[PDB]
Amino acid sequence: PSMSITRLFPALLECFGIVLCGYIAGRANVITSTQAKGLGNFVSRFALPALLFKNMVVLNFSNVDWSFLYSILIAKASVFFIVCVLTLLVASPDSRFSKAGLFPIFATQSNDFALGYPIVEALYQTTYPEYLQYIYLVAPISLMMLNPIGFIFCEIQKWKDTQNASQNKIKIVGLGLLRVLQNPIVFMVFIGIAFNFILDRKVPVYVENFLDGLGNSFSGSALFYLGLTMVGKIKRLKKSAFVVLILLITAKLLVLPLLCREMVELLDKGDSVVNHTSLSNYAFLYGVFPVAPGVAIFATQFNMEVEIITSGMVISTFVSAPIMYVSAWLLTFPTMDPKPLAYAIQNVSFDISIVSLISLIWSLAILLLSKKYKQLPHMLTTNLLIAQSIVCAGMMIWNFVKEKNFVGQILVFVLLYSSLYSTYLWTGLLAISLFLLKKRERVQIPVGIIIISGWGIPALLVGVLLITGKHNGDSIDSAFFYGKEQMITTAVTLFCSILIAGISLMCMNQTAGDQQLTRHVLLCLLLIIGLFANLSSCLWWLFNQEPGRLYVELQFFCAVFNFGQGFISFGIFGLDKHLIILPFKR
Ligand SMILES: CCCCCCCCCCCCCCCCCC(=O)O[C@H](COC(=O)CCCCCCCCCCCCCCC)COP(=O)(O)OCCN
Ligand SMILES: CC(C)CCC[C@@H](C)[C@H]1CC[C@H]2[C@@H]3CC=C4C[C@@H](O)CC[C@]4(C)[C@H]3CC[C@]12C
Ligand SMILES: CC(C)CCC[C@@H](C)[C@H]1CC[C@H]2[C@@H]3CC=C4C[C@@H](O)CC[C@]4(C)[C@H]3CC[C@]12C
Ligand SMILES: CC(C)CCC[C@@H](C)[C@H]1CC[C@H]2[C@@H]3CC=C4C[C@@H](O)CC[C@]4(C)[C@H]3CC[C@]12C
Ligand SMILES: CC(C)CCC[C@@H](C)[C@H]1CC[C@H]2[C@@H]3CC=C4C[C@@H](O)CC[C@]4(C)[C@H]3CC[C@]12C
Ligand SMILES: CC(C)CCC[C@@H](C)[C@H]1CC[C@H]2[C@@H]3CC=C4C[C@@H](O)CC[C@]4(C)[C@H]3CC[C@]12C
Ligand code: NA
Repeated sequence: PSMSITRLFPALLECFGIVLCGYIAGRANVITSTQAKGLGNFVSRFALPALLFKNMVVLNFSNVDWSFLYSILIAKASVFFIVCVLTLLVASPDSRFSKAGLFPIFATQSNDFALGYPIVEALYQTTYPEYLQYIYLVAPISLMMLNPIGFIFCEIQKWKDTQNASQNKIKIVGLGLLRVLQNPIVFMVFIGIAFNFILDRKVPVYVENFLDGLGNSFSGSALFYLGLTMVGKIKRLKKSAFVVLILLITAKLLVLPLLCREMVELLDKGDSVVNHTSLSNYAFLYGVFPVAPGVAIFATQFNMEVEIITSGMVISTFVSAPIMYVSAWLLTFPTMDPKPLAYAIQNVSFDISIVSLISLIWSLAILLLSKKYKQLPHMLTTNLLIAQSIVCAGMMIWNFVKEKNFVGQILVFVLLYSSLYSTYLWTGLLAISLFLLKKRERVQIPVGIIIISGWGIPALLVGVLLITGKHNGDSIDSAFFYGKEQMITTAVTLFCSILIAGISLMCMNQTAGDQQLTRHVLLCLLLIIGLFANLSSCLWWLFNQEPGRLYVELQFFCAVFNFGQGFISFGIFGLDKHLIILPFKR
């Protein structure tokens, strides 16, 4: 495999578990403000400098592959230059240099030590341990090369408020470099190389043990402090600020990873094709790291646009987790034999379901604690969320009995795909429900027969599939548990669902309690996109049975939607707890 992709998911939970635990502790006021700074300064003053000093003093510069460095640095520099120039050309002159300083830093600075290292470590503990030393020397070098340019830009903006015709050019440059030296990670690296020759790579045993204690305490503490500070940082920004965050996070998580792997392609000679492929994959994964929390600190120190910088830092942190997981799996696929590749899709489907079900259980708790499920549309959403819960629960059961006794397989397959067809069908039925409510008529909106049709019809389709279908116990994938008839049944279920959902949403436009039409319509539109992917996948297979082309990436994303849709309904209904039940639960 050369990546150890199976250990990625446990690492991501452990890393974002501490962040979530910190956020929960901060929200519940378990940790006071005075303890927050006590933990905050310890990480920045003791845990981090000890970690940085420990690695660089024993680092062997003789065996360092500097080719990977220049590829990452130029990729970072290219993103820095692109963002800086673009934000200079079309930003308002009053706050043009402040944006030109922090925004390129935002799109290039990454959380390599606190969060990047555990994912990099878990993937490359054994296959490529030399990849671990890169992250400790890529990050500080990047900070001393690009941040001075960004820091100088903020000094220009600061001195503009001071007026005085923007003089003291040497002072503006001087303060820019000075702030970089004052950064703990910059000078403690310089001390690391300093002691790398003075003390030599060998270090006293008692010193080494002391540095291990503080060093191993950084990642856990920094991640906990990360989520601790997230409390009350996301504000309802304007549309212009909302669009900018889309572009800035895209530059960090999409443009930067693509540039990092393309520069490695031509910088790195790659005598071994296998080693070249691993380096290119690692370069892609390094680019998709969240914005470092230290960028938000720079905004507060400079008193510039903290709100957009802090919100982007927090959002990019959570957004990167799906991107890190999905991208790392898709990079492995071109080097998978079709049979182990089948296990790869099942492995992704399994662990997406377990995180999705937790979101669905919370979403059901929010929706059923109140009397929302009494209401006409939210009753329809409740049925859809129950269907999604069984689909996620069915995949967990299916994973353990996919290669076991026949009687066990047939019960789980009925359980899994009767609910899966319901989620396809509930998308259309929910869209019909929105049409009736939007039409605003005296009609009684017969939810009684809707619920029967929502669950009964998928049961009939499964029953028809069983009496007319060919069993495959060898089939690892549940989509091919039956023959082409299952794809015909799946395509028919998807096909009819799209029209009834598509037409109903269209009729709402022609037509134009506490029912959220905008939230429900958004949910239906997002679900339909997943129906397009699944319908395309089924039609592609029927015309061409042979896989291997972009089908394999299409199959991966289809499996992501079928069991990840719960996350799509928790983003909408799970998150917005507000006070609809907060007094109720209190
Ligand atoms: C203010 C709103 C903030 C917007 C947030 C999003 C902004 C930028 C979006 C995402 C960054 C770009 C990367 C994701 C797009 C998909 C491409 C990608 O890199 O991920 C792929 C799919 O990964 C995913 O599953 C991504 C989806 C998961 C996260 C969703 C992204 C956007 C979510 C929006 C969040 C909104 C925040 C609300 C703010 C109030 C897999 O990568 P690959 O290119 O196939 O790798 C192999 C190439 N050799
Ligand atoms: C997404 C999957 C993995 C799990 C989702 C569950 C999350 C979103 C749930 C479960 C625990 C919840 C938290 C429990 C405790 C508190 C403290 C309270 O004073 C404010 C709400 C807050 C902060 C809740 C917010 C929502 C929460 C974080
Ligand atoms: C590479 C792609 C994906 C994105 C690149 C990022 C660049 C182009 C983005 C990210 C930050 C953005 C800037 C952020 C805020 C402002 C101020 C506003 O008054 C006008 C637009 C302006 C000036 C934006 C222009 C576009 C911008 C510079
Ligand atoms: C696809 C899976 C297996 C890989 C991603 C790992 C997990 C840890 C990811 C997937 C989606 C992520 C969630 C995305 C958004 C939020 C909202 C935020 O306010 C609380 C954390 C939370 C809930 C994230 C927690 C981490 C998360 C649950
Ligand atoms: C698991 C496979 C076999 C199919 C699922 C079984 C079906 C028949 C079950 C599971 C989900 C169930 C529904 C879940 C939610 C509701 C809404 C509630 O206000 C009345 C009961 C009702 C309408 C349930 C009726 C029975 C039901 C439709
Ligand atoms: C191959 C499968 C998906 C066949 C599709 C059957 C579904 C989409 C159809 C068949 C019968 C239809 C129902 C028949 C009549 C009504 C009454 C109307 O006032 C509300 C919608 C409702 C309740 C329809 C909803 C959609 C429905 C359930
Ligand atoms: Na940078």
